[PDB]
Amino acid sequence: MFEQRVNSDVLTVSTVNSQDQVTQKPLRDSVKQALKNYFAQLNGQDVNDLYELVLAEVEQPLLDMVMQYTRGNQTRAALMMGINRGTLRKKLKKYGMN
Amino acid sequence: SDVLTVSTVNSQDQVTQKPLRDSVKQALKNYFAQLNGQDVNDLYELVLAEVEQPLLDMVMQYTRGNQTRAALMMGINRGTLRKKLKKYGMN
DNA sequence: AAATTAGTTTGAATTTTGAGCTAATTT
DNA sequence: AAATTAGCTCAAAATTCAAACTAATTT
Repeated sequence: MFEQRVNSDVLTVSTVNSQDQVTQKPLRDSVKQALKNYFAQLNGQDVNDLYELVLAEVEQPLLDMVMQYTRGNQTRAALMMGINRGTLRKKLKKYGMN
Repeated sequence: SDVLTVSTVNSQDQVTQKPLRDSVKQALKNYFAQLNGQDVNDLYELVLAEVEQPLLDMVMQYTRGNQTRAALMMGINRGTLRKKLKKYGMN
């Protein structure tokens, strides 16, 4: 009665395919393509912050959406994110969203 | 100005970059839409695993398996990296 | 009026980090 | 032959955490 939804089809993105059909692909792939383009535009320059970079690039929308969803309620936001409320307030401060 | 972008196409077959954060945001909007007031519990680990896996995979590819250089690139400790590789069973 | 939340501290648990070591591997 | 890396420990630095508690908000 219940079809398996793979972890990878939970957070998905609308894409256009070789037959100009709209399909949902994993967010993984967005991250992969972004990273491939980032790597492609390096030309052997040295990197030391890739994790923080991606992490910021991903934490910011997450907080944005979860704050919109809870209508500013940090406790609920923290509770649905699965993190301590203080950690959440910290992150919110980090991205100037309080 | 945006180092992490993905490629989009519009109805006029023009290709254009867009920040990865727009993708993440879309995916979340879709997530919140798909569930109807069902409770979310571990959204951070969800997304973080969802973002950490292809990152590790791509940096390990870029450094041809060299964990020390991968770790240096990412700006984390080699131990942390080994741990993360263990976590997603890629080692 | 109750309840819930924000804003803050405090100390414990967990995680990340660096550094040191030898074995194995790459150069 | 040398240099680098992996696999591994130790403990200490940093971060996350829960538990308070009152003021302030919301219900």
